Amino acid sequence: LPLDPLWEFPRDRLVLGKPLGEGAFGQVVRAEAFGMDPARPDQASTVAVKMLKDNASDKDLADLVSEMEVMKLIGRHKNIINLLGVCTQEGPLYVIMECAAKGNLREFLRARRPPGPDLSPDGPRSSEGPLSFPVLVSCAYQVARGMQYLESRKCIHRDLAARNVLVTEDNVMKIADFGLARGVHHIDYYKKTSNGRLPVKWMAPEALFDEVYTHQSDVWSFGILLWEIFTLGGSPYPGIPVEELFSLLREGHRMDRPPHCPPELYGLMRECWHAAPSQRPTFKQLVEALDKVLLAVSE
Ligand SMILES: *C(=O)c1nc(NC(=O)Nc2cc(O[C@H](C)c3c(Cl)cncc3Cl)c(C#N)cn2)c(OCCN2CCOCC2)cc1CN1CCN(C)CC1=O
Repeated sequence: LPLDPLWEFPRDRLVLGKPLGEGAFGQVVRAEAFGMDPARPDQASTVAVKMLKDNASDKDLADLVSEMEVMKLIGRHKNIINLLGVCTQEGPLYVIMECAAKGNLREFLRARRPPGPDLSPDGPRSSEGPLSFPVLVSCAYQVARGMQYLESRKCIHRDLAARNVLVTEDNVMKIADFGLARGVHHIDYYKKTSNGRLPVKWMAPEALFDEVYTHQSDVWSFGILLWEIFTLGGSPYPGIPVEELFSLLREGHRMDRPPHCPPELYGLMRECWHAAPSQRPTFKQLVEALDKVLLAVSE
C-alpha cells in the first residue's frame, strides 16, 4: 500500500494491549499510542487497533482496506467512532480508531438494570438504579444524531443495533462498524452469534426479502435499537425463532410496547417500522422528535 502522509502513524508509537473482540474479517485490540497529537509527541492515549486475523485471506485484506478508506472519507463527528491513523508501511496493516471505554450499548444497559425486589434495602437509594429516563432518551438522541451525520455522508450502516453502538467514559454514544463489507448477498439468516444474537431480527423487510438497503432501512433498524434501549438491552422478538420471524413479518407482525415505555417512544418505534420505507421518519426527523422529548424531560 502507498504512504498516505495525512493518516500514517508510526507503528513503533503503539503498544498493543488486551484484545477487545473480533468480527468477520478482522480483530480489534486495545493499545496505548504515544503522540497521536503531534504537538504532544510523548503523550499517551488509549486507542482501538483493528488488524487482520492470522488466517486472513486476500478478501479479508481487501475488506479491511475498504473499511480504512471509508473511515478516511467519513470525517469527524462526536457520535461515531472516528479514525485516528493507520499503519501501512513496513509491517501489518493497522487501522487505529477511538476506543470506547464502557463497551457496547447493549452490554452497558444490561449491566445497569435496576435492583430487583429481592435486595434488602441499604441506605436512602436502594430503589434507584443507574439508568434514568432522560439518560435513556439521550442515548437514543445521540444515536440518531450520529446516523444523521453518516447519512449526510452517504453512508448506510446495514446492521445498526445496540451492540454496534459504543459508549465512552462520558456516556457519549458512538456508532461503530459503519460502512463495512457485510456480505449482503450471502447472509445465513439462521446464524446465531456466540452471545446468542440473531442479526436477522434487525433487518428491514426490504433488506431481508428484497436485498434492498437505503437510509430508510437503517431507520427500521433504529426502531429495533429504540426497543433495545427501552427494554434495557432486551433481545428483540422475544422467543421467536427465525422460521417464525419470516412468517410473522410477512403478516405484518410488530413487537408489543415494552413495560415502562411511554407512548411517545413506542409511537416512534412503530413509525420506524412502517411497511413503506417512505412512511418511516428520516434521521433528521428522529433527531428533532427525540430532542423535543429530551428537552421536555431535562427541564
Ligand atoms: C478503550 O476505550 C477501551 N475499550 C473497551 N471496550 C470496547 O469495546 N472498546 C471498543 C471496541 C471496539 O470494537 C469491538 C470489536 C466491539 C466489541 Cl469488543 C463489542 N461490541 C461491539 C464492538 Cl464494535 C471499538 C471500535 N471501532 C472501539 N472501542 C474496554 O472494555 C472494558 C471491558 N468492559 C467493558 C464494559 O463492560 C465490562 C467489560 C476498555 C477500554 C480501556 N480501558 C478502560 C479501563 N481500564 C481500566 C481498562 C481499559 O482497558
